[PDB]
Amino acid sequence: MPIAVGMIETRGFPAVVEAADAMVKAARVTLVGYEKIGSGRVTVIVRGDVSEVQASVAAGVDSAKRVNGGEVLSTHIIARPHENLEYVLPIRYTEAVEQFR
Amino acid sequence: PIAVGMIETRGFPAVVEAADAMVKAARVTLVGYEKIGSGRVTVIVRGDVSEVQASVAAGVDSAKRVNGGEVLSTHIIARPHENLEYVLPIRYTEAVEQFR
Amino acid sequence: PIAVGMIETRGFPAVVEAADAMVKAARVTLVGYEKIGSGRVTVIVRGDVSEVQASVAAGVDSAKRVNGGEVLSTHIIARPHENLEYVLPIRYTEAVEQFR
Amino acid sequence: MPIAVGMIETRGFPAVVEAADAMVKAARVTLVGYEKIGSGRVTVIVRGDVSEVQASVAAGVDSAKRVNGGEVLSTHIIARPHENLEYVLPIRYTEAVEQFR
Amino acid sequence: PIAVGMIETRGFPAVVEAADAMVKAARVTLVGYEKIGSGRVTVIVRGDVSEVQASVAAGVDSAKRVNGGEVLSTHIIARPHENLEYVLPIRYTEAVEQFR
Amino acid sequence: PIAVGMIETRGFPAVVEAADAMVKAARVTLVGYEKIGSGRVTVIVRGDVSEVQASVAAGVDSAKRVNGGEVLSTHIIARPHENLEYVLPIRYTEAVEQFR
Amino acid sequence: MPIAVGMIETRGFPAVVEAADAMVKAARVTLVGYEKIGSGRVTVIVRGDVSEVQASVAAGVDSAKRVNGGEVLSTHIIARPHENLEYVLPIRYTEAVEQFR
Amino acid sequence: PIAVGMIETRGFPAVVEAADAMVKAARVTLVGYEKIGSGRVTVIVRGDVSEVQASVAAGVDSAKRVNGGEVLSTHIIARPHENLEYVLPIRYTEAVEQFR
Amino acid sequence: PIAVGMIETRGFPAVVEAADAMVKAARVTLVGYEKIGSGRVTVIVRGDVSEVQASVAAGVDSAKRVNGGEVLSTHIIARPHENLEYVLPIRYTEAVEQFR
Amino acid sequence: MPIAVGMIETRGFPAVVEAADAMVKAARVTLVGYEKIGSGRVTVIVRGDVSEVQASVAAGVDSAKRVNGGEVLSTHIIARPHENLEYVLPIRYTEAVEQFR
Amino acid sequence: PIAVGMIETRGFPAVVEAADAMVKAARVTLVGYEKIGSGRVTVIVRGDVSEVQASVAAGVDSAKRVNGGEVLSTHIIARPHENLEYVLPIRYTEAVEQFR
Amino acid sequence: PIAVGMIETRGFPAVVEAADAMVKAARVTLVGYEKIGSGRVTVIVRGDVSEVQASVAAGVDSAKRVNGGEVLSTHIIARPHENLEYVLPIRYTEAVEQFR
Ligand SMILES: [Cl-]
Ligand SMILES: [Cl-]
Ligand SMILES: [Cl-]
Ligand SMILES: [Cl-]
Ligand SMILES: [Cl-]
Ligand SMILES: [Cl-]
Ligand SMILES: [Cl-]
Ligand SMILES: [Cl-]
Repeated sequence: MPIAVGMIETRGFPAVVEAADAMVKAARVTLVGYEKIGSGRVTVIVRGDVSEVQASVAAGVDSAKRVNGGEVLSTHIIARPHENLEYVLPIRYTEAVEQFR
Repeated sequence: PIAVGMIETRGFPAVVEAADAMVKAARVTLVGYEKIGSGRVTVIVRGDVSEVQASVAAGVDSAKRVNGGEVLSTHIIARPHENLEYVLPIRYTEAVEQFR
Repeated sequence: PIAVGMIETRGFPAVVEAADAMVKAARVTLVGYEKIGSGRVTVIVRGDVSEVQASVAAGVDSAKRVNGGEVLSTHIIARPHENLEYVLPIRYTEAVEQFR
Repeated sequence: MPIAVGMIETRGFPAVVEAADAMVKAARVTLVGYEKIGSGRVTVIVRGDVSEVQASVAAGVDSAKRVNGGEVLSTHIIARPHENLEYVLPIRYTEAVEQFR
Repeated sequence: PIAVGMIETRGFPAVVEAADAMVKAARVTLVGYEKIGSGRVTVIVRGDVSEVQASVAAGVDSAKRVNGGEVLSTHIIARPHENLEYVLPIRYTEAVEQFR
Repeated sequence: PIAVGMIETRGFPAVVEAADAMVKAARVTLVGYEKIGSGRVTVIVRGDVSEVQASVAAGVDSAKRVNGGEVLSTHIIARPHENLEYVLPIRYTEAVEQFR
Repeated sequence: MPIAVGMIETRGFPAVVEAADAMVKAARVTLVGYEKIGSGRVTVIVRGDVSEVQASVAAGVDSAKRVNGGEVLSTHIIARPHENLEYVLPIRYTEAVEQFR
Repeated sequence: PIAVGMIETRGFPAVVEAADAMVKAARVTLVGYEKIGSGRVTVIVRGDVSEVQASVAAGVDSAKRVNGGEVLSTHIIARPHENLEYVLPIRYTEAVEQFR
Repeated sequence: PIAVGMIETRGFPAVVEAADAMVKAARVTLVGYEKIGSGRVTVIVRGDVSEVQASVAAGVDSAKRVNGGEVLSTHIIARPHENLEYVLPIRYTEAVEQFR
Repeated sequence: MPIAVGMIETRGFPAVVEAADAMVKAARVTLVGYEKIGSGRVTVIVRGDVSEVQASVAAGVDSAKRVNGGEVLSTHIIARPHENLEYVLPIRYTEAVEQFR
Repeated sequence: PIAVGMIETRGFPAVVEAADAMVKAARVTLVGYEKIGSGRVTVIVRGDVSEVQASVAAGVDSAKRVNGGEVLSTHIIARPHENLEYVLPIRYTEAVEQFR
Repeated sequence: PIAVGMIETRGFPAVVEAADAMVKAARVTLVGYEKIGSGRVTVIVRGDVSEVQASVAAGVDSAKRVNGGEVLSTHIIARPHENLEYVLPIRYTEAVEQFR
């Protein structure tokens, strides 16, 4: 069975930490990633079963909006990401977080 | 349970004040400083939730009176999930273990 | 003749979708991910020119359908000059060479 | 005895260098730091007795404002900074400037 | 004397097309790629002043066929001072020596 | 007593012209090139105060003639405090010693 | 359940690669590590069930000794390594080899 | 007072055994691993002096029975001077704070 | 099934000759150069088992004729386990893909 | 008054740590440095008044010889080291150890 | 075709003298300096095979006027295989291109 | 004409003495400190050839008088070729340029 990727991007760092906490609390997913691209835009990346990933992104968005100064910019889930993406984009598991799989 | 508190400012002097005020107001440790572009910097403290509540409150109150810059966003997570510390820069460092 | 295709987005989730759509839509290899600041990110693919065309069209389409998605620029070069690969990040990496 | 911290943030590099120059010329403070948070915002940090830091920050803000294209964004002085700050924020002495103490 | 030619774009795909068009139009070597933020990216060529002149003209024209590209500034220096090679990223690299 | 001159531009081609104009206009050494985000880039020269004044004037003049050229700020310090050397990037490098 | 560690140290690189090859061919262990302490001494580290590690270390020492110029210096297996060791010594799984577990 | 204990071996497998045996024999934390050439590696533990005494003793006893290599040198400092930790690699790391 | 061949020498000139002798003698790609101290250096080739056997023989032969040349060890693995790629430096690099 | 440099070189690391502890305990000197040059040769470097440095090197040698497996290779004190040496050789103070001056 | 010439010494001063003597004797470029342990250091020149031959001979002779020097091995490859440039440190660097 | 002088020792305390003696005995600048493994370290000075001679003689003499001192090799090159400074660590650094 495949490993979905879910992503929440926020403007502001405290919002992105709450997004991540809410995601890993709401469903059986692993936080693998935190990406900065400039202009205040930060993305947290989780992996898991497609439906847990759905459950976690919904939770994260709800909670990140209730952060004081919290702004959500974009979200997306990919149920079955192409194998090529792991080797280029920072969406991959690390050994640090492998205990959470 | 070890809480995390965060104050994000516009500008560097405001964030240093946010940090100073946090650690003076309650028994919390300053563990981190994060830059995300657009002049946005966040200072991160850890400690018991009632102490983190007390310090974010003093940090905001003080950082807003800084000549220039602005408090942009703040948040307290009272019982953060294990997983967060292995990805996000909210973890203790050895340099600040002396302050627990 | 290895064509190059690029989709630039404002925002990261949308660039990751563009990448996924591009490699799913045709026989292209995703070789790159480039950040130039200001929320602007570009994913770069390599392959037969007709494949690159199909992939960049699918990628642009899917990326716009992302919640909060913004495509900023896109382009295909059918016959990139050899000098470009030693300066600009459009070259194959060893990690993705299994995907030719 | 307590070593205060003083900070002038400018939009633009030339003005931050002049702020730094005038700070160390105006009083007994060591320039310890130069901090880039991006988006054109640069901060210079001095350390010294609180009364000396106050005088130097005043000179720096005045001279920086007089730079061709000079722009001062924020300033702030902490008289008695908490010890914890130096191990996280770049407000600390470096060995290269210990000489100027 | 080796002239320097520069084209600064907003957006990455536009700078890659500018690069390609420069080296395809004239006997010039693309030596570098500089990011300075605000989405501003410059591609740098070296060669004869007349060849650099033709390459900059092709680059500026070709950049305007890119959807979402914009050329922000350009410049040629016919006889750059030697001091510049050592401070500014306008120098040949070994990776592109084969293109002289 | 070694002066320091700075021209800050918005855009890279224009900073490279400021640098060329400066070193050709008077007896100064270009020591540095500083990037601070938002397209803001500074070229830094060292020399005799009068040489540095001549060169900063020449530099501003020429940068303003770059297509898309923009000068944001300029300054000369005739006699910088020794402390500045060790914190700010205004120092000679070995690669440019050759040019004093 | 406990993941044993197995180590073969050789004098010479080609022999360490063959030790590694034969270890993972002889039993259900993951090669996790390659450690240079200098002076020609290189160690390869496998992880797995203690009975599998024993069989793989035996195969590796035999095949390495049969290398042209092969030289085995030391070997050792720890059945139940203390958890603290992985955070200091390079005996830990990496993400690139998690696949072979 | 926090003691430091050290066992130096010839060879890597012997040192890993030295480390394993130390942490199992008494309440000590493994903080470090040092390589100095000539096949010489040292494992460093911290803890109370009576616990460090107990663990260096078990570490030596076990590491010497390793097939190949040799225990080369050992030492316990019961109350090491502050200064040592800022120069020598005997200090706790954050990765091993969990083991105090 | 891609074999791996290794010649280890004592001395650098001799390892560079082993490498040349190997790539010229048969259809293999030189992928690596490994240093492990005490003057011990290995050159690593990849190819068909029979090509790699031809080339290792050629390499040893030639290295032994270098003035001061010394071959310390050699080995071929016809069908290396996939796990080895990810731990040991026997993998193709992008810079030598050109040569398969 | 000038800052002497004292040095103890040992074969083996536990000996070099004891050398350093004994030096800073015996006299008013600062440990600034630890240098590895290969072949098991490691040097600890202290700074202080010429006579405290003398007192500390004598203490360090005595103690390093009583280390189990302890071997001392070379020592030297320079009362008044040329200013050029700080900028090339690793004998200089660091900010970490400046609290001990 | 660019030949490669190597001289490996024990000791550093002997390798510096070998280097100097090579470039003074013949039309060759010193491109590199390789340390492999055991006090073994190799200096690498490139040029015409006949010029590399003369430089190696001068290097070996001049090395024997150095007190405490010893030449350990030497070798010339007249026509190195292209694959070698990309693995082994025998390639020109930009810093020495001016000496071709 | 900037001569180069080198003293190589087995052991570090002796190399530091050699350096100190060299710069005290004549008008030379200590520019380098080189490690090639195996306990071998070299200090490099630059200056007038007659100065370098005086300094290397004083350095060799003093280094031998160090408790446990061993000089391994020494050499002076009066007129080092220009190519050597871009490859070998014999060049002035900015940090020591105040000592010309
Ligand atoms: Cl913003
Ligand atoms: Cl704002
Ligand atoms: Cl944006
Ligand atoms: Cl701005
Ligand atoms: Cl050996
Ligand atoms: Cl032994
Ligand atoms: Cl030894
Ligand atoms: Cl030795």
